[PDB]
Amino acid sequence: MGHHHHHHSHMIRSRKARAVYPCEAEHSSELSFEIGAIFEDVQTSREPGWLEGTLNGKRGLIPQNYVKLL
Repeated sequence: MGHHHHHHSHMIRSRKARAVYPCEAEHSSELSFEIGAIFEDVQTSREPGWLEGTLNGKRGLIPQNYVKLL
């Protein structure tokens, strides 16, 4: 194991995002989080300007503006 799957030539699926703004969400589907929170497999949602990615073992609505793809 001496190779990283996360290359610059490949960013479709398997994405990471670091929350740069906190999302204190009110609905179950929406992920609540603070600054620093990393998300696994961040992809585009069907909701406009929202993303779906895994946080603490749960996927849901993440504000795209509140996160920055690593």
